[PDB]
Amino acid sequence: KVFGRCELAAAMKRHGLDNYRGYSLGNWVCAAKFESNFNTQATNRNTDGSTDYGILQINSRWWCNDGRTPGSRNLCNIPCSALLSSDITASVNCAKKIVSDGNGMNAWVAWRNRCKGTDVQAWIRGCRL
Repeated sequence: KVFGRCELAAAMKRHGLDNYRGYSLGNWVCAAKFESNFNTQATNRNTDGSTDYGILQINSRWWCNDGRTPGSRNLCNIPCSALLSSDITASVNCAKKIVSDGNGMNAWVAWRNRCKGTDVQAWIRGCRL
């Protein structure tokens, strides 16, 4: 599923991401935009054999089990296929663990390179939240 901007914003707000760990809703929407272009089915194969899954492009080397990444971990206790669901619950809950792992949202490269420091507030512009 490909989310609309405000549609995703509302869903993330519903799942408690607004101001979670000090990051406003705008940061999360911006992150999703540049990580996956709002596509829940997005996947990116990395050079080390791991894969990034879903709306927030969460990596299989540490966060989920895809059964095809040798020597990896599964800290979110979920199959990576759950991160490809149209229901963003799994991605959100795992993301909350990731952002609490000591590096804030810097864990998301796309967010760091295109969202951090900008007026992220513009990402929920015109939304009914």
